Amino acid sequence: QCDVPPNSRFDCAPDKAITQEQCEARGCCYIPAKQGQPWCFFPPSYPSYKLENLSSSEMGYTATLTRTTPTFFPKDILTLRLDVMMETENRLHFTIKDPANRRYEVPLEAPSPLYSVEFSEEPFGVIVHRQLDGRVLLNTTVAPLFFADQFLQLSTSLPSQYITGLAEHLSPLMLSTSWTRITLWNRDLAPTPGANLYGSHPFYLALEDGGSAHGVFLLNSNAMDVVLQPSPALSWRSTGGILDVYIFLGPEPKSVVQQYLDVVGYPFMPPYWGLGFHLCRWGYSSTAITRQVVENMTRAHFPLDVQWNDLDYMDSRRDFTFNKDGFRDFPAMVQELHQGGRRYMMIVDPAISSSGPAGSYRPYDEGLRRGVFITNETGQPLIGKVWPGSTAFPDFTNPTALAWWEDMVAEFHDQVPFDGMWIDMNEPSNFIRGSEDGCPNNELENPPYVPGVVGGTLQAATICASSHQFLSTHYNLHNLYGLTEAIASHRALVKARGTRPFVISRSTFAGHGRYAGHWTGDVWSSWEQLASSVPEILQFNLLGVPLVGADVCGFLGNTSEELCVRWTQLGAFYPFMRNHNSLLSLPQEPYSFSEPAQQAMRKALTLRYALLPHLYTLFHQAHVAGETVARPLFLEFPKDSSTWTVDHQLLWGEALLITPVLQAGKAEVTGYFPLGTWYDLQTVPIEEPAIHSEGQWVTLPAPLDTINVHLRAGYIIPLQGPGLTTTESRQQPMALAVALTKGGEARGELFWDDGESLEVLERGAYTQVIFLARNNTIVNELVRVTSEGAGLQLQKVTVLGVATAPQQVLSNGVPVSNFTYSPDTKVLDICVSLLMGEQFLVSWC
Ligand SMILES: C[C@H]1O[C@H](O[C@H]2[C@H](O)[C@@H](O)[C@@H](O[C@H]3[C@H](O)[C@@H](O)[C@@H](O)O[C@@H]3CO)O[C@@H]2CO)[C@H](O)[C@@H](O)[C@@H]1N[C@H]1C=C(CO)[C@@H](O)[C@H](O)[C@H]1O
Ligand SMILES: *[C@@H]1O[C@H](CO)[C@@H](O[C@@H]2O[C@H](CO)[C@@H](O[C@@H]3O[C@H](CO)[C@@H](O)[C@H](O)[C@@H]3O)[C@H](O)[C@H]2NC(C)=O)[C@H](O)[C@H]1NC(C)=O
Ligand SMILES: *[C@@H]1O[C@H](CO)[C@@H](O[C@@H]2O[C@H](CO)[C@@H](O[C@@H]3O[C@H](CO)[C@@H](O)[C@H](O)[C@@H]3O)[C@H](O)[C@H]2NC(C)=O)[C@H](O)[C@H]1NC(C)=O
Ligand SMILES: *[C@@H]1O[C@H](CO[C@@H]2O[C@@H](C)[C@@H](O)[C@@H](O)[C@@H]2O)[C@@H](O[C@@H]2O[C@H](CO)[C@@H](O)[C@H](O)[C@H]2NC(C)=O)[C@H](O)[C@H]1NC(C)=O
Ligand SMILES: *[C@@H]1O[C@H](CO[C@@H]2O[C@@H](C)[C@@H](O)[C@@H](O)[C@@H]2O)[C@@H](O[C@@H]2O[C@H](CO)[C@@H](O)[C@H](O)[C@H]2NC(C)=O)[C@H](O)[C@H]1NC(C)=O
Ligand SMILES: *[C@@H]1O[C@H](CO)[C@@H](O[C@@H]2O[C@H](CO)[C@@H](O)[C@H](O)[C@H]2NC(C)=O)[C@H](O)[C@H]1NC(C)=O
Ligand SMILES: [Cl-]
Ligand SMILES: [Cl-]
Ligand SMILES: [Cl-]
Repeated sequence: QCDVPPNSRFDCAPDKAITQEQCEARGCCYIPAKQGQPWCFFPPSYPSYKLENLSSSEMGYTATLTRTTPTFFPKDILTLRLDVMMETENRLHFTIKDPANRRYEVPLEAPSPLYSVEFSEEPFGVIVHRQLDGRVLLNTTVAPLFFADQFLQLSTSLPSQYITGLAEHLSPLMLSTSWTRITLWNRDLAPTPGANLYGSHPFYLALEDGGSAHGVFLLNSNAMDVVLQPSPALSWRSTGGILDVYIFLGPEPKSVVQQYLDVVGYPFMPPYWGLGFHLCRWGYSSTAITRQVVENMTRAHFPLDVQWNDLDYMDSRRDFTFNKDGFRDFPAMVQELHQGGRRYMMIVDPAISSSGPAGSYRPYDEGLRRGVFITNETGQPLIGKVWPGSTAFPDFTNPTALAWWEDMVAEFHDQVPFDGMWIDMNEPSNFIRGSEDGCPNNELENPPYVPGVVGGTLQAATICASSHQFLSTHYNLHNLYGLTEAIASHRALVKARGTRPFVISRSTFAGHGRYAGHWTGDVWSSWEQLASSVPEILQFNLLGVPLVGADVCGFLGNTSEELCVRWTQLGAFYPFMRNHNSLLSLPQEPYSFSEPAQQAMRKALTLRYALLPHLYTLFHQAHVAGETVARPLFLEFPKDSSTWTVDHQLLWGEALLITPVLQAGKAEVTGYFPLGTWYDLQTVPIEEPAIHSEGQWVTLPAPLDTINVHLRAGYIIPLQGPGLTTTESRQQPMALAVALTKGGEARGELFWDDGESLEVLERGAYTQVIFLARNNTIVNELVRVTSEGAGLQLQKVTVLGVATAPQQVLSNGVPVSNFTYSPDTKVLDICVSLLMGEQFLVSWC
């Protein structure tokens, strides 16, 4: 009866240390491990729920679940309702609820399915098979179902040892199944392994032998532990709500991601300028110093689209104010930035100063009047500590607070026309535990199961769990705080400006990408953290938050010149690129380094800017099709199992492989190359030539001034001329990099719109062009042409993989004025005068 293999034992004492006698009293098995793995575990016969009265409807299945014997947790809900909805051929959805009481739910908006579902009667379980190969994807029969008021546990076998997701944590892309506990409870803590961080995404993608995959999303916003076992298997442990589970069938990993984003929302489309270089630090104390940054960057030929300010601008570190010493002419500074073709961003915190005299600080006075703040047991606002001192916290689930936030934003924008919002401390972060007045002693503050959060209490670094919000207690809504503020800030920026919003958030939840982007927080200026940013940037793209990046050159401590060169090189490939720096630290602006470092840094930014039309096109695909912008090799080559554990290289879209140096003092790097031809992007003119891979590791030369970037054969990349801003670069002539397959084939595309407007796709206010190389010709296909795509000038076409030197080169039937061929690199470089919107034909022989 207790003969269960070590790796398949499920913890029967997740709540406390237990003795043999007690464990056996719980009706469990006690077998110490030989060397983590639970000593107290469930026998196959342990009491669970029983499936009764299973019935079928047009929507799917319905049943009753009954538990006869109570568990060791208080408040078992002995009678449950099961609902299974077969929503599409790719998406299966099931819920387990208490049919007698509404419980907290998260607010969110051959012809056969790829899955099949079956049920185990006793103990109850849900089994999900991939139809095509009969593989078992989900099997909840492996462990008992727990459904207590403050404890939900649902377990499943996993199809392999390869699983990714469950943000936000500092870890390899592929998670460890060796008795790993992964805690989701938003928390202000500098990124360090094994710790719950700023965001929580209860979703995972599981790979299957052969390259197929599936995803599971548990729509639950409560504090939770996700436990992984080497069998392999997984256990969801939540402290509240209900079980609301979606299964996505793929079969391709990209389709799994797309299918999940169908439920939580496709990434919002950023403004083009948002994809340029952002520069910030805590410590730009005055508008004179802030203007110097732009001056010094500009002087040194370093592009910069957006200048930022941290707390410096505010009056005594309060939102929606600016001080009259260093920032007396803040409005004029921001107006000047605009005149020059640049944008402006600044930090906003959620917490509002509550200690000023009545009537002296409108945001608080108005907020108090309209009841926008989270309240305590006695109904008064909860007061904690953040930068300005005593603070009240807005409740972004309260419609009136949404309206107040819109007003405060609009009013401040009337004074200083900022172009977006950097929203920080929105876990929400608290400098003291719970509140100035502590927290009461109840079941929400002291629950029967506390997940493995840093600090051992839900109140740590945040507000009281039993505090009141409009939709529910903070206990249920905490993981949504950041998200709700992001939603509120999204709408606020739309009303204030009338163009696409640009919101960068620290705290996030699943579905965050529909409204905002993210940066990874207070990472150290270390090689370790530079390396760790690659898996985390990829993780967030898999979770539908493509607009993500880490502070370039690091936030904490002092960076080194070498590290900042390497970080800027890799950083230029973060979909969101910002260099940010702490108050105490040494300057790390591109212009504050030696000339060789500056050159290396200038080259990185130049290449990013040249690549912007492609990057933007990738974001379009993310916005319209649930694609990822930055992706791991396995998403693109799932059937090559050697890619599965690669997370220190990244792809932009399908065709651009970036292989960064991530360690000090290296002049080479070893990267995995999937089967195919990979052309070195350094052969393309910007204002070994080819790696032929069977699917193998390749050692590449990579001196300090170099980052390896390769372009996949069979792909065409749109590029554009240089500029210190996107306002400037968007007016330049464009180019194509054409990477030919051995058979002389290639495909690519360009999306172009005004770059700022709302409802572009809905109104059809965009131009979409496809490029095709075939049989020594290059043509375009006009999928859509509008006024926005007008005047787009194509002046250069670079063809890679041209074996023999051509005797003639024609553009629309006429020999081109001049071209060059290099027999050493196989590169054909052609000068033309064409329009992306006009049908053209270029040929050679
Ligand atoms: C700026 C940053 O300050 C706060 O975090 C700091 C902690 O309060 C300090 O105690 C210290 O944390 C150390 C840990 O205690 C230690 O155990 C180890 O982990 O090393 C840590 C690093 O020294 O330093 C922390 C960072 O300086 C605050 O909690 C955090 O949220 C603040 N960061 C945000 C605030 C601003 C200012 O508006 C922005 O500049 C940042 O981008 C934000 O992320
Ligand atoms: C879903 O998970 C459950 C639990 O892991 C699996 O059911 C279990 O299957 C095992 C092995 O197939 C069963 O053990 C065997 O029982 C038979 C029947 O008496 C016996 O002839 C063998 O000697 C062996 O002991 C076990 O009874 C069964 N347990 C339960 C609770 O059902 C099931 O296989 C999984 N489903 C799928 C599709 O993988
Ligand atoms: C709910 O939140 C409110 C704040 O909105 C809390 O009110 C606070 O209550 C404490 C004492 O219960 C007050 O402390 C007192 O301060 C005065 C001086 O101002 C001092 O003379 C007293 O001896 C005492 O230290 C505190 O001032 C007050 N906060 C504010 C902003 O007025 C209330 O306690 C919270 N309720 C619960 C149950 O936590
Ligand atoms: C499982 O269902 C049976 C039958 O339920 C009835 O038929 C259903 C389709 C629906 O119309 C229900 O409203 C009906 O009650 C349950 O057995 C019945 O229990 C009721 C209430 O105690 C009792 O009045 C009847 O005599 C029973 N009828 C029969 C045929 O046995 C049973 O209780 C359900 N089990 C669970 C665990 O919910
Ligand atoms: C980050 O560096 C600052 C400054 O470092 C000093 O100045 C540099 C130009 C360089 O020459 C360094 O070697 C210097 O130490 C550090 O702040 C200094 O801290 C030291 C010792 O703790 C103190 O005696 C100095 O007065 C400080 N100088 C200034 C200008 O503030 C800071 O501690 C470093 N941080 C880390 C995490 O290493
Ligand atoms: C912008 O660049 C200027 C020019 O290098 C910097 O000005 C120098 O600052 C140092 C302090 O480290 C002084 O010792 C020099 O006298 C300054 N030179 C001049 C010509 O002013 C300035 O600090 C830079 N500003 C920023 C914000 O990076
Ligand atoms: Cl013992
Ligand atoms: Cl509720
Ligand atoms: Cl290998």
